[PDB]
Amino acid sequence: NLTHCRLFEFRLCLLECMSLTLDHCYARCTTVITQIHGSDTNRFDCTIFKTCYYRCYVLGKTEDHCWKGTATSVTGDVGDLEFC
Amino acid sequence: NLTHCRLFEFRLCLLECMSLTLDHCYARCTTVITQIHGSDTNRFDCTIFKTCYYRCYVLGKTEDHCWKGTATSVTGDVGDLEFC
Repeated sequence: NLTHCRLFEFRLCLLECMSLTLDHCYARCTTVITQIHGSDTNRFDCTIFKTCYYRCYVLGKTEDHCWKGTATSVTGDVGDLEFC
Repeated sequence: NLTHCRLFEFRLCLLECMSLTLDHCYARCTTVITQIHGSDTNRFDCTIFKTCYYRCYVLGKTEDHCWKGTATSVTGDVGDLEFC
């Protein structure tokens, strides 16, 4: 499960950070979320989910649909990096 | 470039954490390094390199070769995850 990843939170932080036109929002939110909730949010399978969603966005430039597709399909296993 | 990523530090922390037989060293090391140096170590390209290196390691379980192979051929572009 990706419960402890606090992924919805990262999504809101990411959208809000970019509304401020801050650089490297992906880094800032990971740091912010780590400082509050720690290692649970940096598990490699959280990283896989975030990379599927964030790659989709830098390339697809939707966010709305990139979250739908990731949250419904990507579970965090190492294999997901090449169909997501 | 990937200098701000402090990747060799992460590589040493992971090796140290694993030699102690602790679980979730990728998370713990990402976390401690975050608490110490911050968002520059969590930029999306650092995550690309870390994923190529760590994926090569869970699948093949070599480490030194996965490190050398990733260090020489991965620069952090979003397109690197196709051939790590």
